[PDB]
Amino acid sequence: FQKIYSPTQLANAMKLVRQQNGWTQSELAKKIGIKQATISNFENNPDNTTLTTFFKILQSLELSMTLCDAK
Amino acid sequence: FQKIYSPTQLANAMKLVRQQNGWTQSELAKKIGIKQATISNFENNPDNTTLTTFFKILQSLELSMTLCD
Amino acid sequence: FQKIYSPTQLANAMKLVRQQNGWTQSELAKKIGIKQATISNFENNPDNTTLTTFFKILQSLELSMTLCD
Amino acid sequence: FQKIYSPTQLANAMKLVRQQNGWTQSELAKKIGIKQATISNFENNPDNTTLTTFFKILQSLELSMTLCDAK
DNA sequence: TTATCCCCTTAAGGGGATATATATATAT
DNA sequence: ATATCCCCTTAAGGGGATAA
DNA sequence: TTATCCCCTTAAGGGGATATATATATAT
DNA sequence: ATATCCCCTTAAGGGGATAA
Repeated sequence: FQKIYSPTQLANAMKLVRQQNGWTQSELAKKIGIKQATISNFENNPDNTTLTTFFKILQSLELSMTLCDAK
Repeated sequence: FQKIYSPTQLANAMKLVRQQNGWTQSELAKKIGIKQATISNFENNPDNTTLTTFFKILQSLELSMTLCD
Repeated sequence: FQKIYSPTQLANAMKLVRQQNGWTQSELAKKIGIKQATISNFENNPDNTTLTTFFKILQSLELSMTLCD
Repeated sequence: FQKIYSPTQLANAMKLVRQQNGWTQSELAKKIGIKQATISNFENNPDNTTLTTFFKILQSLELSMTLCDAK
């Protein structure tokens, strides 16, 4: 996949994956035990999103992250 | 690098690098435009840190972040 | 005190006191009229030390020396 | 016995003990493996006598020494 | 017996100094 | 605040052994 | 569904500083 | 060169829930 360098770049990448699998945000939120709300919050306005939050999103998406070189 | 699954994890990994390249929290603070306490704050208690700061660090630390399966 | 049977013995005992009363080789050197190297010389290699010095120390160290059976 | 505070005070104490037991200096010297000579040296002029020497004298005299308080 | 005296070599203790260790101040 | 080192002068103690 | 909006409490990140720790100079 | 603390201003995310 692609490397990411900004708050938004990221949330944008998640949404893609979300929709591409057809998972209702409300349903994603339920699994990790949060509000379909905060998932929106994250999806529209990521800059002020916390990390635990972010990471929870990640797990629900059956995804994971990794560091690497700033090309 | 390895597979990161949480804040304190991403924090341990990021800290590990900070020292390895010899860098400290101050020299990287001025560089990317933020407070020194912030970074330290991130390293020991990363949970509530915002995403904007997580990245100001990635660029000061000058490493990327891609995702995997 | 205990029963002393040799130079390195009398040296170990005498040194032990020097530190215990907090004293050092210099402060006791000036006091009894001799060189600092001398005392140190006595403490690690006491065998060839002269009797005059052994006593300048006893009086600076301010302890006596009697004999027993 | 008496406490001792000087090179001579000492050698003097030894001589007493030597004679009081009737031990020829030559014989004392032989036991500790030295010269009846150095025993004289020690006996007449102690200030410049070494310690090992002194201690050897002591053993031949079946004596021993101890530290104590400068009253 | 034991007080001295010869020859030889090993060093002590003083004068004059000094790198290291032992225990403590001070810089980011 | 110890342990060490240089240069020097002075004596120790072992070889081996004689006046007193 | 999903982008927003209310009420409440927990804190982050900045300004402005500072005792302690971590690694290093300096006094007898 | 870390971790911490004060005061403040600003937003997050959970309660619980409605326009679009």
